[PDB]
Amino acid sequence: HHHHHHMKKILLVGAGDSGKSTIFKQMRLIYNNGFTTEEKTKIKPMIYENILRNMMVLIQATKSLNLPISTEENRQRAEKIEGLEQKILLTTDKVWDSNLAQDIAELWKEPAILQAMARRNEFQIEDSASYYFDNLDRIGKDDYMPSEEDVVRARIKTTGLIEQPFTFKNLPFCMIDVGGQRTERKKWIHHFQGVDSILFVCSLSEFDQKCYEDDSTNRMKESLSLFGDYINSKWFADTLVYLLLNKHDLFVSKIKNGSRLADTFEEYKGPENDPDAAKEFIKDMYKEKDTENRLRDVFFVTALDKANLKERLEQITSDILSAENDL
Ligand code: NA
Ligand code: NA
Repeated sequence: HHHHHHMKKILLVGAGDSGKSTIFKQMRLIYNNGFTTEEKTKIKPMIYENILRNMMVLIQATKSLNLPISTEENRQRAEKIEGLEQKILLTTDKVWDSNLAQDIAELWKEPAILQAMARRNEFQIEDSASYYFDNLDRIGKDDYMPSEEDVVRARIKTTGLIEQPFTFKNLPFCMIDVGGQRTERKKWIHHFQGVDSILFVCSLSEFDQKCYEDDSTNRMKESLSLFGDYINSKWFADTLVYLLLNKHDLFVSKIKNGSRLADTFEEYKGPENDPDAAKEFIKDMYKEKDTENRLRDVFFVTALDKANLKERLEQITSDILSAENDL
């Protein structure tokens, strides 16, 4: 008769800018489940709105920093972009055209904008902002269709259930990213919602960022607090929990470029411009929150590096399998 064989489901858990959605999208690519023409068509205006919002944030940042724009032409261009961004949630019109793409590319050369961008950790700017700005020659074309990498880098909030099944060492698995309202059980693979493992994803690179524009709370301090609450309160039943410290390579660049961990965490006494000492301190802070040692393991990862993510996920799935027969 109709029947199933147990699939080991791995649930992605994390904040909205943890990069957990990057992990899921990379898994889609690893398992030949890439983005269709319809998907790319639908995501295209969202990429436009991402780019417009990032430039708006930079314009506002020059005002906060008291940095005058170099020319009246770029000042009027900035005012135009401000007006269009402020209209985005209040219209159904297509705001993006070739004129706007050219205006944003010109503003990306403005010294006041670039000074704000050098201080981007202080502002609410997407990680992918410079990527999109630097590729505006391609993205601003009338014939533009988002690339694979464009989609991976676009932070789109999950509002339903998505699953990526796969086979590893001849056994079935799937990775889950789920949000929004309750998704009916019939939509799940095997119409089954049980979770064998949790990947708790935290950003390593957020140590020098604020939670919101109008709040002083540090993102990493908040994530440590939330992780502490989660790992000590959940009944995990039979579920294995892994901590993934993501955006590792971005963290490394921040440390190498002079953003000091000690400016956020005064207890960090390690060397300056030393990413390995700094990331070990962060890993230790997370493990300290895990009072009863409920974590199975802790991994550093850069989800945007598909080869690195593959390697770390293979380590995780191998370890899940090794624990299956634990007595
Ligand atoms: Na069977
Ligand atoms: Na069934």
